[PDB]
Amino acid sequence: DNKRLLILGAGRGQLGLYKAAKELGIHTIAGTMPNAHKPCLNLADEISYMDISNPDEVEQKVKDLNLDGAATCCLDTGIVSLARICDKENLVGLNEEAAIMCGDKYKMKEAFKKYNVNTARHFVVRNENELKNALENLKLPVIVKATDLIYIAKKEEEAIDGFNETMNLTKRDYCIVEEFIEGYEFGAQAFVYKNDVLFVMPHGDETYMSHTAVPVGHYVPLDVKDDIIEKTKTEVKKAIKALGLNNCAVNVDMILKDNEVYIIELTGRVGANCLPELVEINYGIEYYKMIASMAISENPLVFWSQKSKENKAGLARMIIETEKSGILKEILNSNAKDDDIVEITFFKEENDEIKKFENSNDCIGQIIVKEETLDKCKDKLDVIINNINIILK
Repeated sequence: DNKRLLILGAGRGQLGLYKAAKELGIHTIAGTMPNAHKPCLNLADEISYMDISNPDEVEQKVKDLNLDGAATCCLDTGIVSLARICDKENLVGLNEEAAIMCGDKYKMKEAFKKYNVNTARHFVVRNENELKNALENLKLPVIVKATDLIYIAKKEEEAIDGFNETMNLTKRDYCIVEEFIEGYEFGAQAFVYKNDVLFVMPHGDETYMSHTAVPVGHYVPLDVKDDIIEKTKTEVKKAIKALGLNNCAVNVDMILKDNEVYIIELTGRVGANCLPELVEINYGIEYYKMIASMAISENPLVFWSQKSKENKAGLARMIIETEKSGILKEILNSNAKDDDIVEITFFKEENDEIKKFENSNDCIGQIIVKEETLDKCKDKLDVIINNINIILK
């Protein structure tokens, strides 16, 4: 090809886009900080040292990089900086006003009321009278929270008790009273090109509770009625347009309550934790190639037109340790070669520390499988893990 793509970020979770760009014949430039993932840097042709979370620094550093496009994936760290790169170097991608709107819940929820997108509605209250005014356009239960540094409220007596406790602790003169939506949490992937949403793919979200709920697995297909699947397609398409997202892969956090779905979060980049790999399994496509080709002002539809007519099930899980800590000797994988095993990769090596799982950086590795159904995936996955031995010495 002979085309230059700057990829913002070079962590272990971003080597798929570096690999795809190489397979396409693209000259990659790793936009990163001194210490990053070595296999990404060994895939990258160039390295440009930059803080990708600083849109102003980034804008300066790209003028002399001779780029054809720019891309980010699996993280929000450099999502605004990408948007500015595209707005100033006139490269294909999301625009900065859309990236800001996604990033700011007040601005996002303002667009969703205007464009009538299902979401947990909120009011920026300043007094006991504004609380009750806000409560007439809000369904209970509600959360009372501060913006600078939560109080769940089932009934009115817990709401004032919450507002008074919040306003004394916060440094601001205001509070946020927001609808508390409790229900089935899930996500979705989407892709927008020239203002046409190619798809909306709902997906399951497996999690591990320690401090917060850590994402530890994803799967397709989501076990819901087809009416929930179509309701998700509807709200995501509405949200994409409410916020003005375009020429980007999209990652969404949904919630299902009483046969109605709501958008919690929406970002103009692909999701992490093997979600691009589950898009690839589910449609039988090359989705990092669609991302990379779009970035460099080429047509992603070349790859979308080779999709399968069937939807295979996929399951991706992080390998974690929950009742053991130590220094690693070796990881024993006694599993046989199988085309239904998409990936088995380990992140730790001899003399690395195995930390009793608390956050995402404590993952030992990851497994990806595909099969006719999710029950066959899960059974296949249980056999894999049971043939994975982590030795501490």
